[PDB]
Amino acid sequence: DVEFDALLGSYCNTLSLVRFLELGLSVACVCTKFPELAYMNEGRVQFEV
Amino acid sequence: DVEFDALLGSYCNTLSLVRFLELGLSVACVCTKFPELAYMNEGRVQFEV
Repeated sequence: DVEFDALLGSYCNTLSLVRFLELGLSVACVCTKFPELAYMNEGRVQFEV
Repeated sequence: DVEFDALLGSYCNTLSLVRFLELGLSVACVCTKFPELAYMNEGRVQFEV
């Protein structure tokens, strides 16, 4: 009498990653990198209306 | 006078035999053959997510 325990497979998933600009939400944001942002103190925007 | 009897027919039952690959059931399982499963003791599959 012979006996064996069989390991018959496994399946990983691809952890898919989205872009955030490959997405319809990103019309509402104007995302611009300001890479000195820590060194900023206070900023204003002008509006002549 | 003449007198007899007439066996006026006898008809058989045609048996249809299924094949199980020509079904919508086959989409649900993975038919794999493995001649040593009586020699198998336990079977394990581990998964990754």
